[PDB]
Amino acid sequence: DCSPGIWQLDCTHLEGKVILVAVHVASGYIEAEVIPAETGQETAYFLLKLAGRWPVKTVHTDNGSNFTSTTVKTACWWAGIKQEFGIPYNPESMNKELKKIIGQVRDQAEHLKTAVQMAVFIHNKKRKGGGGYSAGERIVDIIATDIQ
Amino acid sequence: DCSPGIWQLDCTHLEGKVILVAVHVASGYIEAEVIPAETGQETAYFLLKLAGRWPVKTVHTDNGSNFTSTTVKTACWWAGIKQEFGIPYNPESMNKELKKIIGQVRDQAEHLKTAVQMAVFIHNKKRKGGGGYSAGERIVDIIATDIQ
Ligand SMILES: Cc1nc2ccc(Br)cc2c(-c2ccc(Cl)cc2)c1[C@H](OC(C)(C)C)C(=O)O
Ligand SMILES: Cc1nc2ccc(Br)cc2c(-c2ccc(Cl)cc2)c1[C@H](OC(C)(C)C)C(=O)O
Ligand SMILES: [As]
Ligand SMILES: [As]
Ligand SMILES: [As]
Ligand SMILES: [As]
Repeated sequence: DCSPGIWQLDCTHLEGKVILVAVHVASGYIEAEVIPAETGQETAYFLLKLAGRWPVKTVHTDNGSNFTSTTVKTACWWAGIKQEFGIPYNPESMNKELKKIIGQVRDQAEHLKTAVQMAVFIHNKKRKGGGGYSAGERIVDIIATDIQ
Repeated sequence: DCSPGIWQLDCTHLEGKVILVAVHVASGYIEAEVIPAETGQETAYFLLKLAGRWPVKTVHTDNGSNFTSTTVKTACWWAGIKQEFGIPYNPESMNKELKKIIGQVRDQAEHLKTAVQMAVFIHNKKRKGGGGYSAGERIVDIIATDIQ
């Protein structure tokens, strides 16, 4: 479906903590991290990290206020990210599933942050089996083809 | 050169802090993070995170003691990682370069951790221009081909 440089980024809450989830919209691949607080600095830093790893051209969010601080706009400026406008908003979600996966592994770990990376791993390696690729395989296929 | 599932993982120090650098040996692509201390818990957690994102089968290090705690061995156990034995050790380095890149951007950021992600970004997007791919492009080409 979508252009290969579009990501969605949102926060969810669990155990009084904050989880920042990035989804590569064309593949369903996710990167996620437990942040100590839902702040502009945390998002800017996560954006730098994400952009260093994948070719990130536009990012969408379901809370536009998330991207208004100069701190975040400076990270996008530096990394060359645009904020996406082609996905409008209805008053996905691969955020519910990652909440279901976390509950399922929650007791395998003391910290939520560990349970989260467990769930990311399971999500990205899960064979979405129809011709049955995982999201980890799909992102790589999509970005590689878009190069070659 | 190398199998597409081999990574090298090491720590370096800067500004009294610790930087954990993972290199995808076949492509030169790096992921790096500033950790508060050089501990088994930090490495296990980083391993979970790395394995959720790329198909990681073996990891090498230049300090074998790094991987001896049960904490780390449990992360590899869970993620299905083997510790690599096919790269022997002479009594790379893409660790020096990332130290050169950091110095070059150091004043663009208050925190070292920010400067580090800046340097990762520059390193991975740098056109190694001979037929002139970047490490970010090469990793994706290598893993995709190894699927298809
Ligand atoms: C705090 C912790 N302590 C441990 C102590 C001994 C052992 Br054996 C494993 C862990 C693990 C542990 C748990 C699961 C896996 Cl797969 C690997 C290590 C954790 C996990 O935290 C990290 C990964 C940050 C170290 C956790 O959240 O429970
Ligand atoms: C602490 C900090 N405060 C800021 C305050 C205002 C503005 Br405008 C930018 C920053 C940036 C800043 C610097 C560079 C870029 Cl590219 C984006 C934001 C940082 C950087 O830290 C992060 C990314 C964690 C917020 C830094 O280390 O200096
Ligand atoms: As958020
Ligand atoms: As932006
Ligand atoms: As280390
Ligand atoms: As291991």
